[PDB]
Amino acid sequence: TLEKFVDALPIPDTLKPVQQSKEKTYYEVTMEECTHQLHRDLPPTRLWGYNGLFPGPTIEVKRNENVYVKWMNNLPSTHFLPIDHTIHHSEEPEVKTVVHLHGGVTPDDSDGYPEAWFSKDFEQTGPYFKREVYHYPNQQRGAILWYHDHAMALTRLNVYAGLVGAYIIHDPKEKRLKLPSDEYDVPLLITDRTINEDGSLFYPSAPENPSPSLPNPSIVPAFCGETILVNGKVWPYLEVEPRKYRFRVINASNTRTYNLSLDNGGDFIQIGSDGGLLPRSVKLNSFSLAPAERYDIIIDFTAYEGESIILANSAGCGGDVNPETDANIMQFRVTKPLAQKDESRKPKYLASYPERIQNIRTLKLAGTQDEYGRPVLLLNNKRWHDPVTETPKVGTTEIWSIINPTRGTHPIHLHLVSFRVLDRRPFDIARYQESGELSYTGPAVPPPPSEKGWKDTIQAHAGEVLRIAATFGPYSGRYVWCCHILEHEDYDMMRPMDITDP
Ligand SMILES: [Cu+2]
Ligand SMILES: [Cu+2]
Repeated sequence: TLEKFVDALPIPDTLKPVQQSKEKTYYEVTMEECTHQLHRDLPPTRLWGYNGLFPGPTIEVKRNENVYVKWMNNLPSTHFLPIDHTIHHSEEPEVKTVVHLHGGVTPDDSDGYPEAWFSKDFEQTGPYFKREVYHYPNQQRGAILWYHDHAMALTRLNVYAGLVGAYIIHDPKEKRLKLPSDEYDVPLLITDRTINEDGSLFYPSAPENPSPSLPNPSIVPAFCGETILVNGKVWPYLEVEPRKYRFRVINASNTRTYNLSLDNGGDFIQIGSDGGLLPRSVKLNSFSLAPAERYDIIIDFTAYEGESIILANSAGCGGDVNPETDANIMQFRVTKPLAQKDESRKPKYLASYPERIQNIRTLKLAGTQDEYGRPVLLLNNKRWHDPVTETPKVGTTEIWSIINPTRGTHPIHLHLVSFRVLDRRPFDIARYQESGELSYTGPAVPPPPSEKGWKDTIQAHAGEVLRIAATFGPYSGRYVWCCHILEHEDYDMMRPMDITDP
């Protein structure tokens, strides 16, 4: 149905501070119901948005800028998407919110803990709530971060509703690299959605072929949207100048993984991963992008003046990709006149490369089944509410060995830290399931170049052990690690992570 490439790509405006001095920058962001048209041929869609915008405003900060954001809830008391009351037990408000700055090196009470939620005007607050005004010291590498809702049992719904936005940390020490900047540095927040004829968002209230005993609504274990949006617009086009652009590619989708290419066979240059600039730039013809991953890339349109180039997708969601729909992301049109000379660069040398092993943690990804027969996905056999087990000591380095005996990939995220990827190694799934015994079926494989820098969300593929290494700090406190497939996260593939200080 919806005609591709008829609406221009929105570029969210950069948020202006309410107050700013040399010592402190203070922002206010209020979650509001709002209405926006997502495609030329759709009626406007009721959404929830940060400052009533979808996506939310892009926040731009400097490394070490002392930033505060008062994230406020001015949402209705009843949700518009289907709440499953059976997935969590503790009366509480139906609509609960909390903002997680994904990738932030953030004090624990500003990290957006799932039980630090709040209702409208903070009238009711969860048992881990401490503060209204979140503090982001930004003492971390320049990078693409993003912010999104993280409320207990509601994350998949609140994010789907529209509560996502970009947050960019600029390190002045990188300015000398002359990477494309300003108008030539564009975030691309990719979100798949299913939209009804009347313009309303569709989110399933049950899996296919439910029983009458099955809760209604019921959580589903995965969501694949019919349409692809970039920056809140269905299959948009972007007019570009014939020169180099930097794009901050963010997968803000609930479940869907992308595998991106350019339909002319042209290359990307990757310059950065979740945790900042790679040590060296990486020429790529394609890349996978699972939920919450970011690729910081340069696309050089210099030789392509007048051309239309599709950012294409080869990964299916619930089936093979459809050439007419989800195989398309957006269309670049190289038809904008040059505003000035391209004085940007695509340097090879970007940053220095990524220490004692304190602990090695072996962690399994697996599910159980509930009383209604639905899968409940768990991190190392535990529910969210079980006593904490992942308890690294502050200032120490650990290796985490993530065993995935399930049928699909899980994008695992650690809060607070970024980590290095050591290797992946295939193992005998049936043996592991039958006995707990890990028997490798092949040699360990080091990460691709794209994963030789710093990561915070990482694909743990089926039938493999993935090893990562992280140094836990600089802060101690109560954080989280989770699978970022939101349908998994909410039931119940998330755990507390305590970074302890003796
Ligand atoms: Cu996240
Ligand atoms: Cu998962």
